[PDB]
Amino acid sequence: DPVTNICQAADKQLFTLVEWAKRIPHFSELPLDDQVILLRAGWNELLIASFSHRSIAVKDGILLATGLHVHRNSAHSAGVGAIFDRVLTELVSKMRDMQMDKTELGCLRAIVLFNPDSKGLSNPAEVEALREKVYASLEAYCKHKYPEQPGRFAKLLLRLPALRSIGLKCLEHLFFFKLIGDTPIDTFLMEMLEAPHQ
Amino acid sequence: NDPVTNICQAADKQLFTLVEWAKRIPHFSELPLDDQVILLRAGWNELLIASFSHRSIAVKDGILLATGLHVHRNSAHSAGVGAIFDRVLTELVSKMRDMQMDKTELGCLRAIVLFNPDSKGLSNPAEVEALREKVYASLEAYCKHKYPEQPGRFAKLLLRLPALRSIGLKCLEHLFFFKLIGDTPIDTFLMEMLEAP
Amino acid sequence: PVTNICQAADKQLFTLVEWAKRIPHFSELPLDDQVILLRAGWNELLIASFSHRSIAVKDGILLATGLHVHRNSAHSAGVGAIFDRVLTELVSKMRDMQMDKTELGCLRAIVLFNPDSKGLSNPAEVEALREKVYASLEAYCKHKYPEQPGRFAKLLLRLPALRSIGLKCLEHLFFFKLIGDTPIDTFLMEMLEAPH
Amino acid sequence: PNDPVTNICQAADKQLFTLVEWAKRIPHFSELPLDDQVILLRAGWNELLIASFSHRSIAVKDGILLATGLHVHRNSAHSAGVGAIFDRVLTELVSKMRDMQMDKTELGCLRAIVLFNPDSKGLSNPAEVEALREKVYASLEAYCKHKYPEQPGRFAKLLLRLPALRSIGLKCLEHLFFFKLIGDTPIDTFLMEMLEAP
Ligand SMILES: Cc1cc2c(cc1-n1nnc3cc(C(=O)O)ccc31)C(C)(C)CCC2(C)C
Ligand SMILES: Cc1cc2c(cc1-n1nnc3cc(C(=O)O)ccc31)C(C)(C)CCC2(C)C
Ligand SMILES: Cc1cc2c(cc1-n1nnc3cc(C(=O)O)ccc31)C(C)(C)CCC2(C)C
Ligand SMILES: Cc1cc2c(cc1-n1nnc3cc(C(=O)O)ccc31)C(C)(C)CCC2(C)C
Ligand SMILES: Cc1cc2c(cc1-n1nnc3cc(C(=O)O)ccc31)C(C)(C)CCC2(C)C
Ligand SMILES: Cc1cc2c(cc1-n1nnc3cc(C(=O)O)ccc31)C(C)(C)CCC2(C)C
Ligand SMILES: [Br-]
Ligand SMILES: [Br-]
Ligand SMILES: [Br-]
Ligand SMILES: [Br-]
Ligand SMILES: [Br-]
Ligand SMILES: [Br-]
Ligand SMILES: [Br-]
Ligand SMILES: [Br-]
Ligand SMILES: [Br-]
Ligand SMILES: [Br-]
Ligand SMILES: [Br-]
Repeated sequence: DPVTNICQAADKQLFTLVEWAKRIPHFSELPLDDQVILLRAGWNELLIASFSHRSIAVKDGILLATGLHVHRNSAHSAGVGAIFDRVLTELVSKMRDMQMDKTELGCLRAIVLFNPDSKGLSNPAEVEALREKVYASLEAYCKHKYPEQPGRFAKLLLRLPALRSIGLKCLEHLFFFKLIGDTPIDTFLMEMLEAPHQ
Repeated sequence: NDPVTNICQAADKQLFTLVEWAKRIPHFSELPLDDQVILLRAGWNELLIASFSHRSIAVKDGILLATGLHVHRNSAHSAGVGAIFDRVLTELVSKMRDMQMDKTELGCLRAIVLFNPDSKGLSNPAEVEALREKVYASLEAYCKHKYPEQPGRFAKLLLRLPALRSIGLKCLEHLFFFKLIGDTPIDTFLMEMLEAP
Repeated sequence: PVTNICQAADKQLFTLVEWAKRIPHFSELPLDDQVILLRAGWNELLIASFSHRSIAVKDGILLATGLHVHRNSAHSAGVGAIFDRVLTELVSKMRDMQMDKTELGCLRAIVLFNPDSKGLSNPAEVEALREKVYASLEAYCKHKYPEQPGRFAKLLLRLPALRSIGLKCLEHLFFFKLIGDTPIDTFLMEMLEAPH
Repeated sequence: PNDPVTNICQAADKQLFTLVEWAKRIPHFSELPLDDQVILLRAGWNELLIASFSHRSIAVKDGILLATGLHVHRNSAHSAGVGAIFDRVLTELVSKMRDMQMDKTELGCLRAIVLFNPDSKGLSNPAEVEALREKVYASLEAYCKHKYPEQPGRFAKLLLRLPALRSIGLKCLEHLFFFKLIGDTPIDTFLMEMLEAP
């Protein structure tokens, strides 16, 4: 059953995301409730950023961690072609064109994680300071590794608004729900209907 | 501990419980199997909402799940879904309680919802529509017989369906179930892992 | 034609209020409650109105201004999904059962008398007026269409469709987009070519 | 007068025109193809206006200062059913602007960056728009380093308000922010006078 295969894969991603967050310096020093808030507030953009960057090698598609390629045809057939194109044009291709490396990706995800605008944070200023610490490092990295590109640091930060809106649209249009195709849903129900009864 | 899979398994039960209920509805299984699937997908959200709303008549300021779990208004607002929780209580639960909607009337309303001829992709909508017509014909007869002093009770039942429609949409829109049934197992899982090395 | 559109909306708002006032017992309600009901319902009320007006029309919607809007424009404007929901769930259903204007008026009166509206000082009063209305609608259906005992319910069971379609219309900016890109682009181009 | 909808349309007409005149005074903007100028304005007018009254509202407390001089307090917003976004505007934009003392030169640059959005759909030459954006934030960085050298991270802090502006912009359109704030009273007044009439 593809459904349980999907569900445990999500459990796996949640696991890997938390472990990644704990490896981020000073994150675990935050109040436990604040750590949960940041994860819940960011795990959508964080995952989108991840598979977008992973999909630089792929053409007209998205590369999942499970190795599964999702082409734009499936997306448009699933009724989410607009956002899929938004992901490809505003994130994937932009990452490809500027050759965003994994260090830069990690910093951007760290910045996203340290979102001081998240509601219910007991100490936003503490979170803000950690974000400041991160992009200070990112600028240093960009300056030394790409000195012929003085504007690279800003270009990285200016992908974040796109990630913000795309993240919202993805939830709005049930992006992940619909990228299973609802064949797994139909199959799931058909199995239920054909089961023994009374 | 595996929160997402636990959550999917819990949804698995409710869907199945709903499937068994649907097959016990007369003439439903006589429909094309594809159309049966279509109706369930189109209706499962409102069908479940109608169920726990009526089940929550005994409860105050809260919702009673089939799993026996009592959910309070505090938790809902704290989970960020307090607006819908209130509309569920005001537009469905309290209205059901006030008019003393019985189990037979609830079953018919859910049968009407199930037999939705507006569902997309139905091979024979007229067939589904005919089954709906047969259902609310019965419901009217029941209401006039058991509550003759209330001539307008039949319509009052039908006029809860628009509320159920909108509330159903908002519930999906604001991830109602995910935030209600799924918050605690996930938060527990995260907190355990965060306190670990 | 932006000002044409704005003035047309002003006209519709006017006609809707006047229609509401001619509805019995409506004006006897508290004034703040009358406002609440209008705001809560004016979307579904208008949708019901042009849907029924569009029965004569094929694959399209007939506006009060006489403007015909085809299915092509809607899908090109990116709102073809709802447009089809309007046509299939409302317009064609109204056509098939030959819903007359008396039945339409009652349904809109029921919508207007929505006791679920937020902030109502006396919901029970509003609910009572709704009860008065559909009691009358049943009597009308029984006498004019006695060979159709289920017609009354069939009318009421269009209201959930109207409810969802009303919501979808708002979130997808249905009215905004049915003017198209052109009136807005024209509007801005005029601004840009103006002196500086 | 009467006709509340037309009054409301006229007011929006005025604001957009003010925005068009501002855009034309931005260097190299008018040199773009006219169709591209329209696209950028449609794509950006919402965030551009939000950025404007947010910064204008630095002087006021628990409220928003409109160009017409009208003060809108938080409770009217909550009473109008748009209190959630109003708080997001005050917290994520207004107070942040006030705290860091964002000047009008920095505000103008940020709006110029927003205006020069290369992610806008249908642009005939996105690279041309992107180049103009690059020119702008290059200038903004120079300005920040010159005027606020004791604040090395000020440039990034400015850019990192743009994701907030992006999401707040979307929510504002989604919840009919302007309509419920600007249009509630003139419409309610009109209805009220009609209802008390014969
Ligand atoms: C797609 C997806 C979304 C989420 C989650 C997980 C996923 N999943 N599920 N399977 C995935 C697989 C990939 C992948 O292969 O790249 C990315 C995300 C995935 C968690 C469980 C972290 C909750 C947060 C949301 C709902 C955003
Ligand atoms: C709500 C939801 C459920 C699931 C999934 C995803 C979601 N989604 N989808 N968007 C979401 C957004 C959030 C959120 O940001 O809070 C939480 C869950 C979300 C995946 C894709 C992980 C499959 C597993 C199930 C079906 C449980
Ligand atoms: C029924 C149900 C559906 C879903 C979800 C959960 C449910 N579940 N799961 N357990 C439930 C228990 C009840 C109940 O006790 O009433 C209702 C719905 C329930 C999640 C949270 C997984 C999101 C995915 C969908 C929306 C399919
Ligand atoms: C489309 C439309 C919507 C609304 C309004 C008005 C309209 N308009 N505007 N022109 C219309 C024309 C028709 C029509 O021809 O049927 C219906 C509605 C119309 C008012 C002014 C009542 C405010 C309430 C909302 C925004 C729902
Ligand atoms: C927000 C809005 C504005 C306008 C119009 C419609 C709206 N919309 N669109 N959806 C709305 C929904 C509501 C509402 O339900 O409150 C109010 C106004 C709405 C029409 C179509 C009447 C043209 C006139 C202007 C452009 C002022
Ligand atoms: C700018 C603006 C836009 C709109 C509307 C209103 C405005 N207006 N109108 N006057 C405004 C005044 C300000 C302001 O003081 O900053 C901002 C936006 C304003 C309505 C209410 C007509 C909804 C339709 C759209 C969204 C086009
Ligand atoms: Br999109
Ligand atoms: Br950029
Ligand atoms: Br966007
Ligand atoms: Br709600
Ligand atoms: Br009612
Ligand atoms: Br739709
Ligand atoms: Br029906
Ligand atoms: Br301006
Ligand atoms: Br919000
Ligand atoms: Br400015
Ligand atoms: Br920040």
